[PDB]
Amino acid sequence: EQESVKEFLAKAKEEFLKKWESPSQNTAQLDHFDRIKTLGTGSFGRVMLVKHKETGNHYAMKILDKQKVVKLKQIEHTLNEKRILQAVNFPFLVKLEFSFKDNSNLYMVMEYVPGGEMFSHLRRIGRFSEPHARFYAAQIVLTFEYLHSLDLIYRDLKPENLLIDQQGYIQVTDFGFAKRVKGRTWTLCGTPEYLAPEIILSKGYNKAVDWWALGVLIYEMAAGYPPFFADQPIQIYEKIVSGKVRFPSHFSSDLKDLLRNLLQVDLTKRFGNLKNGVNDIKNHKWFATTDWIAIYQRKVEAPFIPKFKGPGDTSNFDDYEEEEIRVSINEKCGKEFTEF
Ligand SMILES: CCNC(=O)NC[C@H]1COCc2nc3cc(F)ccc3n21
Repeated sequence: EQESVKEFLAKAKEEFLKKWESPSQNTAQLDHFDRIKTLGTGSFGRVMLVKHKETGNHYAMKILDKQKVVKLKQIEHTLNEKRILQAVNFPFLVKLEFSFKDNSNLYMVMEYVPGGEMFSHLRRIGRFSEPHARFYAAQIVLTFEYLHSLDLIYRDLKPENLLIDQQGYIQVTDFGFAKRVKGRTWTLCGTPEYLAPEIILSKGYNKAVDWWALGVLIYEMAAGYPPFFADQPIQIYEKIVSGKVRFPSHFSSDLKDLLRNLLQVDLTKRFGNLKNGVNDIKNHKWFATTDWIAIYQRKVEAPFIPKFKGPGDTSNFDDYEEEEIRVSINEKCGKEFTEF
């Protein structure tokens, strides 16, 4: 990195630490918003499109049921997610605008990104050209350079978590597994196709798992399917730990070389985790045409501009059963979520 990048990252870490040490809390409430539509769902939570009543602005509100968070043993992960999101700031990360809790739920009110998930766009077109995959990959490389310099591991890279904005740039969402780690960590988390071998083998692992996941993402963007695909998790895990991969013949030689270095089973040999860190990736011949500054400054014309009618359009997200959001008259799990 040149000194200007070093100085940028030093400032970025100072600004992160100030918010990390003194987190914002309780900056909105539920009856300040109208409920519009469910944008996505899960085991302990739900993401809703909402409209702020006074300003008219739209947001994506993630709602977690405290009792379900406790039962699924996600308390620490949920506290990590909110504490990290209120402290980070980067062009390719979805912004947290407000957060609050009530007797029943935890709420994170995020910017709403109307272009949909990368996953939908990838599945609909089949695969991305190498330049198109490279444009998105470059944004992930910069985002992981930022997060890793703050000692954060992201741990949930997959196409569903990359939203496409109006300008065709990626914004990364879902910090549910992100953690501040200055050395190793041990939790089994992540989607099967994206897990590094050291996670599957129950080892203490580090930020190298995010570089592995980038290799899986680039492969899947350029092929249309992930490199260790199989019908059941145990078979996926066997392929991941094997040390072999098959590349489509249409992949360029430079793409294959980059992917063999990201998908290196030995974490001590994996690109992103060597002495030169991220620069082995940024200087790789597959990225030779990438202007890293221009990508950061959002000056590159994107390959694809999502079609949508306005900031309240939900057409790029799919339809889910609409369930209500209840708030008990009795406080649940107050102690567990005191810091939220
Ligand atoms: C039928 C439409 N109902 C609302 O607009 N209700 C507004 C408030 C209070 O009532 C329960 C409730 N659940 C919500 C979920 C949201 F995502 C946003 C606001 C929500 N509210």
